[PDB]
Amino acid sequence: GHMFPSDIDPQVFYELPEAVQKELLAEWKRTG
Repeated sequence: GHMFPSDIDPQVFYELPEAVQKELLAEWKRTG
């Protein structure tokens, strides 16, 4: 992983559905 947690590499995060990406932005914004 890079520019993202530790596992998720940028490409793998963007291979997630756009609505999952959004929810993870809210998860990160509700944990930091």
